[PDB]
Amino acid sequence: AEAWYNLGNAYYKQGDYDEAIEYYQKALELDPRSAEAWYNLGNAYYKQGDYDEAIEYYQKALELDPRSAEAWYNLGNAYYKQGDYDEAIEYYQKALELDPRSAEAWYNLGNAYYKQGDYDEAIEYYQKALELDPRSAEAWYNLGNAYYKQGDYDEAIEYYQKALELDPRSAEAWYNLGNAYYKQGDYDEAIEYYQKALELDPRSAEAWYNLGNAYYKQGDYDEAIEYYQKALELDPRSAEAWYNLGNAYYKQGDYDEAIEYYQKALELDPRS
Ligand SMILES: [Cu+2]
Ligand SMILES: [Cu+2]
Repeated sequence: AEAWYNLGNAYYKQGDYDEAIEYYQKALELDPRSAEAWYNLGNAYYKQGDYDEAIEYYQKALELDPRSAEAWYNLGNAYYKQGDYDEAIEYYQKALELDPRSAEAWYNLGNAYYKQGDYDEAIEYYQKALELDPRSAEAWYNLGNAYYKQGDYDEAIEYYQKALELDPRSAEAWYNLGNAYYKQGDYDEAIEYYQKALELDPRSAEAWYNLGNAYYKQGDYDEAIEYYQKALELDPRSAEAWYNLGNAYYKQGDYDEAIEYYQKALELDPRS
């Protein structure tokens, strides 16, 4: 049993999930009262993207040991990846009852609430996560996103700044700080933060798009036009870019070009 099991673990650790499953089953054929085998079968299925099966195997493991914090956590994670945020929350709580010192369960409970649109629950659980790990870039980042989503652009900015203080090479943190400034009506800052994002990933269409929109909003239609073109040469299928380019030409008084760019947008969305 033990040797079929460590053979399974060997295949698992080198990423061969199908072989790992073969040997974990052999282990269970000899010792089916073993919660670790059931659990690791779960993990194997989880890693293949088979979340229905991971759940079956994790629940089995939990019958044979309902005191494993890690198995409740992984069951929550399986539900979360299926899109069942309610069951996720139930199992994450269960994990937290057995180990409330775990930043990762708090964080993931935050995320489950975020995905339901319960932004202030998200915030409470992310704040808890951060009591227990003040050096988690991603958790300041997601705390920022929660404040952003409920319209607290000031708190969002405070938290995105914390995230950048821990990982300055993160294009998305820069980009989202841009968006926060954008939404406050501060287009000068939006532009500085979007340009930084673009230095770090120059093939993001949406960032060229939003950079175009920031210039558009200041009234610099020439500069807006250069950045909408940059966006279109990465995604020529986006009707919103064609449209916004139409508008920039319209605002300049170039009604010929507006006509052309609006006709393109409408070939790509005739119902809009
Ligand atoms: Cu099954
Ligand atoms: Cu609460």
